[PDB]
Amino acid sequence: LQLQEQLQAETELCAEAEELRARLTAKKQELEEICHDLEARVEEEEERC
Amino acid sequence: LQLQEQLQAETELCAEAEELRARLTAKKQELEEICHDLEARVEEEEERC
Repeated sequence: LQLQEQLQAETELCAEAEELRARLTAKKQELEEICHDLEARVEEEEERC
Repeated sequence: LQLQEQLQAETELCAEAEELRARLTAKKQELEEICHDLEARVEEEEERC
């Protein structure tokens, strides 16, 4: 019962970490999309310049 | 005994997820630093305009 109770809290960490890790991928991709989108602005700004 | 081996695996499995999730912050920071640094480049480019 103690191992099951501790495993429940530990299992929730994996489910939470996995669900949170996937969320960080979107956040990283969102920030990565900003630099990628900003890269076009530099080229667009340089092209406009 | 199976729970002990499984509990240790969960702590190690969740550790990789937590480490991988925490590693995303460093990886996201790398891309986040690009967009942040690109802001100065986009701003310096717009400033040149």
